[PDB]
Formats: sequence, structure tokens, C-alpha cells
Amino acid sequence: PYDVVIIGSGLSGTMLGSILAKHGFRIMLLDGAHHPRFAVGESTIGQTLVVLRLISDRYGVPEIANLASFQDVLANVSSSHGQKSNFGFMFHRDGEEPDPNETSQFRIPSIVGNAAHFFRQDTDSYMFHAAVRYGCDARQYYRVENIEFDDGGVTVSGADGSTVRARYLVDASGFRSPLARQLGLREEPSRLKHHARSIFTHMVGVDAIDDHVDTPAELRPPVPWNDGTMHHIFERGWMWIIPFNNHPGATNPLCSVGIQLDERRYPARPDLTPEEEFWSHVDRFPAVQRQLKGARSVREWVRTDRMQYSSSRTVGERWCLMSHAAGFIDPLFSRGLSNTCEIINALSWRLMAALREDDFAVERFAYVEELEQGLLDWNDKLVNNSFISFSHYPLWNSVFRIWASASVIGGKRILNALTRTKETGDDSHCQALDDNPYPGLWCPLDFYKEAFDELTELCEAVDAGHTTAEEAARVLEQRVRESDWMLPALGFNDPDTHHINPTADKMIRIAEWATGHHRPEIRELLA
Amino acid sequence: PYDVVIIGSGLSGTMLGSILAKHGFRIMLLDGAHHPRFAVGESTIGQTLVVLRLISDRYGVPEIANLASFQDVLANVSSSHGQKSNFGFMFHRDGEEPDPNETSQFRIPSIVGNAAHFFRQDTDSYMFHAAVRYGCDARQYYRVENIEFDDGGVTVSGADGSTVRARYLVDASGFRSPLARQLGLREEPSRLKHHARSIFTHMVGVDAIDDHVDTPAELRPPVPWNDGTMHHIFERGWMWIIPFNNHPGATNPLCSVGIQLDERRYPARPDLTPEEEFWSHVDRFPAVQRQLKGARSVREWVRTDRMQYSSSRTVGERWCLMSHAAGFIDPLFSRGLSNTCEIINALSWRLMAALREDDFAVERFAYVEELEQGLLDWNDKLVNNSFISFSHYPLWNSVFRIWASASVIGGKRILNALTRTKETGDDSHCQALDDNPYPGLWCPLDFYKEAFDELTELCEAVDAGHTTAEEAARVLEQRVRESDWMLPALGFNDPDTHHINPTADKMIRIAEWATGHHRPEIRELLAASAEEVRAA
Ligand SMILES: [Cl-]
Repeated sequence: PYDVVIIGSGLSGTMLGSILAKHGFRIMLLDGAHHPRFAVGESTIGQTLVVLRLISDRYGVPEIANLASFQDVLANVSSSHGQKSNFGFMFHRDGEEPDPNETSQFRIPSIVGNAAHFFRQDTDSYMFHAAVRYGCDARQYYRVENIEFDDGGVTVSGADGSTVRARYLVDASGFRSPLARQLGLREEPSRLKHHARSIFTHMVGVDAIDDHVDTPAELRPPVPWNDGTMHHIFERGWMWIIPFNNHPGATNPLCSVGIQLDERRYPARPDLTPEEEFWSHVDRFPAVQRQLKGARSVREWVRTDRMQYSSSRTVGERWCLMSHAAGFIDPLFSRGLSNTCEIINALSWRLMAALREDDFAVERFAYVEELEQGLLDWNDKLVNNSFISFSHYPLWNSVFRIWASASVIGGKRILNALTRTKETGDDSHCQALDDNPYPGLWCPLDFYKEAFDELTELCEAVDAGHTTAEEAARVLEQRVRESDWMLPALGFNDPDTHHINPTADKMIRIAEWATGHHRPEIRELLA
Repeated sequence: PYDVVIIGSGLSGTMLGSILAKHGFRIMLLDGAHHPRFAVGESTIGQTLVVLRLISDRYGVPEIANLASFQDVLANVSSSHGQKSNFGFMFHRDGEEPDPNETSQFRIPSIVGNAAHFFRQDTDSYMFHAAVRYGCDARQYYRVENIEFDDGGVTVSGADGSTVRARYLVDASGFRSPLARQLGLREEPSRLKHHARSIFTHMVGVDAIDDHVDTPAELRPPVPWNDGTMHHIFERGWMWIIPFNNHPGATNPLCSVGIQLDERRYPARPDLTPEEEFWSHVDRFPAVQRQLKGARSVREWVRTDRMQYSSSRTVGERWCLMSHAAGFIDPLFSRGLSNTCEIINALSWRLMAALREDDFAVERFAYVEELEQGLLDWNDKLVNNSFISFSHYPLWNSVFRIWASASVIGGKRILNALTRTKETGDDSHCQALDDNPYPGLWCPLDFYKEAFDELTELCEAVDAGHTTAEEAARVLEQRVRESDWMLPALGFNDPDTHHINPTADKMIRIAEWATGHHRPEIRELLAASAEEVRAA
């Protein structure tokens, strides 16, 4: 009898399995697929980086920390990954060249860490190898036919006629989660406001967008577009360029390429090949067409329908529906892996407590559910606001600086809690982060929520037709200029600064500016 | 319509894909799997390294040359690969510690290149990406339902209802070859003498064998066992240890582990799990048991029925049955990839000429079939001779030095042709290698065939019970000491030298020894000065 059976051998499953196996619990991993296998969720963000470090140090699994830095990934996982110096955004309209005043860039500051483009076949192989090394058992090419709970534990039945007996079940799989299907956990219809279907593949011979735009020198970004994740924004959709070869002597010549389309505004074209439908969108935008001219697909194309789903319950007695099994919004802002790390941090210690005491009263896991549903709802608002804003750059510009400002604040809030636990060898300061009033919010301060609440109200009003994008942009631009908290030294309070470039000098001035600030939160976090 | 449709997205199909696509031909790759995917054939040899460079240089595909060197594989493919400094051999008997006087090592000389342990998932992905970049079209998860030939070309029918029209078909897949099935090309029963079934996986936490034997200091090998492919030899079978992490700061912690068993001596155990049957053999050999003590499988185990298969013919009107779709012997001595490289070299230019003339007369590809069948037959004896010899170390000792000696002579032969073609810029010298009387024989020299023809006759006689292994070993050990060609400075003519260690100084003397040698072949291939050796 296993302590925990985990469905899903992805990062979500194998990071948890590693944690539980290292602390001496008996784990079984089940997955219908076999490593090596392709996976999406390739771009990283500061919050993923710091919470990966938090989980690694808190639970004593060094392999998880090797994902928290571009340098450690190359050194420990594989050479086959790309760098992420920045988030890049470029507006396009049908037939037109991109207006060089309708771009945004957020260079990631060194304080949160060196972000990467994850070649997921290698990162997911790496963490599975670690999970098996720590003592996890594994069955790959394993189809779950039935999941049956009782007072003693759970019996998983496989297609091959085998059964796995355990005390607890975690479903860390995706959309086709057996637990979600078999217990009827999915919300139908979904509560989520964001709508987007997807077409994606891996390509060879993708050029840098830098080399295919005619940008006046003074409007070129501080660091190259190709050194980060490029976002090609248009009416109710966007395209990602995530290169793996964007650094000197890079071994992996592939580039991850996909398009998110609101299926309400871009209806299905089943007369077209996934490839043909993808290229029909490329042909709308001259600069994107020029970037992808030589590019050739090295995979069978994936074409989805509406990608978004939610669940009504995510915990029960002796089971947890984790992260990607519970819900999904969109690739935009690589929220998925941040959400996965937040849940693993929250679930791991509680589940180990429950196993030690042999008490599976669902009350102990009440916060895990609250965090899960909160993460999804805030993620929903962020992406829905953004898709709405894509119709009018001046409105997007507000969404951009409200979203990106939180990276540095929310980032240092976690780093502070971790350094206090590091220096004092006491896990009270990391545990203190859970004592926050807005579960799921990436910068859970009162002034930020109020600010983001207004952004959501106006965006949702634009979407309903109660306000115009011009009026909403007008109001949010006033609020930004009236703001006192938006890291002025970096230019987040300045709508005319499109390329936020955090230098060494500027972060010093942020610290000085923060020292004598009237808001307690700004002093606590940034001084 | 495509010029060529290639069935198989492994190195065999994608290396050929790259060559044809690079020369401006319209190519389609069809495979039932999708990259990334696991594959075997992980260890490399001198002949593979040198012929990879010949192919790359001859056909102008630089990516193929990046497989020909450990350093170039890490730099261009991925960091996920291991080094191969030597072939290691260690004899084991049930319940007993390994006898340190019953080991063999062959350190691979610098001249033939730096060998690797290929993590094939990254190796096969790399070349597939190259093929597509060169302009190959590909369909993955493509199941071939039907193949039919007319006078104008060939039609391939997919299970999804689609069809692919081409002028020529190459089947570069494996055992379940759609082309061999369609035309009933497989020999039943197979003509092959070698018998072996297999259990294999990838494991994490495999220790070095060096750290789990108490070998006397004077009998320890010049270079570590773990820096190469270790062969745990036993009665009518052997186990491979192929670590991907056998070098400083290596990223890939996996080690490839598998066992070959003569299915006539070890009958199937369907009452056991593949894992259980594998561990039942590990537990026979205390030293192996200590090596794998902490090792855990990271894949679903493979267990085979009997791996050897052969074809009655391998070329026809507008089709070729290529390397692994034609036949297979054994993982032993990593002959699989050498055979693939040899066929690609022979077929590529012949196929492109035929396409350009629009003439597919089977007489054009006569040498491709002769080479295909020859590679397999010689591969068959080498492994069968080795499997017979595993019963008695003194007999194996003669198989080892006859095999490993040819790997330096035959290697230098191709390398001479290669460096001469680069100097003159003239392909003549590389094509001249096809002008040998023994197609498929890795060292195609009169004296070497006679030596190997005897080793085979004796080995096959031991197997048939007409001679004892002791009697066979005695006759062969005489021939070795009567020999005048077995690279004395390296110790190939010395049965009491088990660990061959080709160093800079020893290779200088081979050159001097070769100068004014009574045999012309020895002079032509090995003869040089200590001035020309400086370069290296
Ligand atoms: Cl799924």
C-alpha cells in the first residue's frame, strides 16, 4: 500500500513526488505517456523563479532549485534551453507594418533571477529521473480506467488489469484528468471570462524579429526582442516566439511558436489544416510573415478548441485535484507554472502532516482549495483584461505597467520572507506569506488590489460595450499619473516609457525612494 | 510527387533525407512514432566515427560530422551524451567474483577519433531537425497501411486515408518494416547463426564497476572501465553498462543497461516480469549485483523474443530496404550504426544518379544489396564467434585481438582515403574503398580474411561439438604468435596482454615497424615517419 498515488509525470507530479519521496513516504507515479515527451509552458517569470527557490530550500530538494536559474538549467538539466532577458510586446494590424510607438518591453531585473525558455521534454525528464532516484515507483503508458475511494484509502484500476492501492491520490495531470472526469469535478459551463483556442508547434529556422523590423534607432528596445519571449499582439489574440537558440553556442536550434485566438471572434476553419490556419494569420502581418519566412515545423501541429476550464471542488477526503488538473487560463504571462509552484508549496507540508497523523479531514486542506480557486480567478482577470486591451494600445499600456510593476514588489515580498528563513534557519517567515488577505493575487497589497480592481471594472465595461477603450485608457492613465507606488525610478508611473529597463543604478534609487515612503508596505518590501 | 519517400525518422532515414534534400531532391519522411523518442544503438566505434566524416565531407552535410566526435556531439547536438574511451570486457561465473586475469580492454586510439555514448533521443531529434531544415517534408504518427509500385513510381497509403506519391521508396525503419511485410522480403527461417533475445532499460544511480571490484593494482586497466562501454560476459550472454554521466559535470545522470541471452540456453520466463528476469541474472554475479545495488529503472522495460532477422533481397525497381529494415545481429561491438553509415555512403550517390537519369534498373543498386547482405553475414560470424567463445576466456582472448586489431588497420585505411580526398579535393580516393574483394568485412585484406575465416571454422566447430574450446584456443593462440601483422607495439600478437592501450609513443613505433614491412598493405596503410605522426 503506497502513501500517495500521483496521476501525471509532468513537473507538477514529479516535483511533488520528489518532495514526498525525499521525506521517506512511499509514492507511485502513473502517466498515460512516456518520457521523453513534448510539453508546453516554456517561458518562466520571476515569481516561478523565487517560489522554485522557496520550495527547494523549504522541502530540501536541490533539483527543484536548478529550474530557478538559466545558468543552473544549462549546468544540471540540459544545454537545450533558451534565455529570457525580457517580455516583448509588438502590436500589429492587418496589412500594416508595426507602429514602433505601439510596443512594450519589461526587462526582468536580476533581483528575481535569470529567467529561461524551458525545453520541457528535458526539464520534465530531469525531474522524473530525480523523483525515481528519491524512491518513487512509476508506471508509464498507464491508462486509469477507475478510481475508487473508501475509509482505508483509494484503489486505482488500470486498462492492463493491474490495480494500485494508496492512502491518498493527487491528480497532477491536465485537461483529461481522470479524477476530474470520474468524480464530475469540472464546472460546465466554466465560470471563467477569458476565451481563447490555440494552434502551436516547434519550428527550425525562425529569425529574430529584431532583424525584420524598420525601427528608428531611438525606439529600438534596450535589449533585443529575440533575447526574450516576443508577443505579437492583434485584435483579440497574440502569437508567441520562444527561441531555444537565443544565446551564443546554443545547442537547440528549435523555436516554440503558437497563436492564441478568441474563438468567439475567430471561428473554427475545419476546411483548413492546422498549419494552413496558422499561416493564414501570419499572412495578416508583414513583419511576422518576414520573421517566419524560412521557418519549418518539426512537429505534428496541435489545434485546440476553447482551452479554458475550471472545477467546483479541488480537494476531498484522501484526494487533491492539483493546478493543471483543476483549471487553465492561457499561456500569456506563463502563469501556469507559477500557480503549480504556489499549490505544491501549500499542499506538500499539509499532506505530509495528514499522512503522519493518519487524519485526512478535508478541513486541513480548505486553504489549498481557496488558493487553487483564487489563483485561477486572478489569472482569469489578468488575461481577460489583456485580450480586451489588445483592441487599443493606450488601454494595454495601463494593463502592462499594472501587471509588470507587481513582478518587482511581489517578487521581493517572497525573497524577503526566504532570506529571513535562510539567515535565521526558521520556517516561520516563509509560512507568513500564506497569512495574506487575497489568495492567488501575485502582489497581495491593498493599494495594488484596489488598482487592479479598477482596471478589471473598466476592461469588463469596455467588453460589455458600457464604455469605449479610449475612455477606459483616459481614466487608467490618470490613475497611473496620480499613483505614488508604481516604482517611479523604473518608469512604471510614466505611460510615455514603453521599455521598462531595470539597471543596477535604478534599483539603488528604488531602495532610496522606498526608504522614506509613506506606505508601510513600500518601506517593509523595497527599502 | 516526391522524388523519394523515406519510411523511418531515425539516423538511417534522416541522414539520407538530409543528403538528398541538400542536393535539391523533393523528400518525404514517414514514421509511426514522434521525436523525441528513445532508441538503442548508443555506443560508437572507430569505423562509425571515420565513415560519418566521409559521408559529411563527400555529400556536403556538416551535421553528420558533428556525430563523429564526443566534443562535437556536446557542442552541436546536446550535453546529454557520455564518453567512450574504451571497450571493457569482464568474465563472470555464477556465485563467483570476477577473475581479474579473465578481463579484456581495448582503449580507442586518438587517430580514429573520440567515441561517444549517444543518448539517441537527442541524436535522432538533431538529425531529424537537420533533414526538415534541408527541405525534407515529414509526417510523424504516420502508420503505413499499403505500398504499391507501378512503372511511373510508388504510392504509400496511410491508415488516416492519405496517400504519398514518389518516384522511389527507401524503407529505413526496423523489424516491423512495411516494405519487407508487403513484398515478403524477410527470410523465414532466418539464415543467421547468432541467437540472442534481450531485456533492456535506462536506469538512474548506476555505480562504476571500478568502485565494486577489489582488483589487484597491477591488473587494474590503464583507463577506467566506467569511461567506456563495459561488457559483463557470462555463459552464452552478456550485459552492457553504457553511462551518459561518465565525465566531469555531465548533465545526463542515466545509464543504459541491458542483457543479451542465447534463447536456446535461456528459455523464456513468462512467469517473471521483464524487471524480475533481468534482476534474476544480475543476482548470479556478485560484482554486477554490487554495481547495480542502488540502480532504479526510469523506463518501461523491453523484453524481446529473438532479435536476429535477415532478408532474401534488399533492392528492387524503385525501392531499397536499408540497414535495420534488411536485418539485425546484436548490440555487441555496435556494428548496427557502422552498417547504416556504410549503406548511406554506397546508396546516396547511386540513388541521386538514378533519379537524375530517371532510370531505376536494379543492376544500378547490385553493389548496395551485395554490401547489405555482406555487412550482415560478417556481422553474424563476429557475434556468433564471440557468443561461443564466452564459455572459455582463452578462446575469447583470440576473438578479441583478431576483432580489435582490424579496428585500427581498417580504421586507418578509411582515414587515409579521407585525408587524401580532402588534400586533393578529389572524391576518387574515397570511392576507391569500394574496390575490395570482401564487401562488409570491416578490414578487407587477404591475410585478415584467412585469419577470421579460421577463427569462424574453429568457433563453429566448438559450437557443433566436433572440437573442445581448449583445443580451439590452443590452435588460435599458435596462429597469433606465428603472425607478423598483429600490431606488435600495441600487443595484439601477445595473448598475455589483455589491456591494449594505444598511446602516442606506441603508434609512432607502429608507423616505424610498418615502414619496410614485407606485406604491401601494412606499408600502404600504417607506414610513415615520426615527423608525419607529430601532426596527429
Ligand atoms: Cl492531459
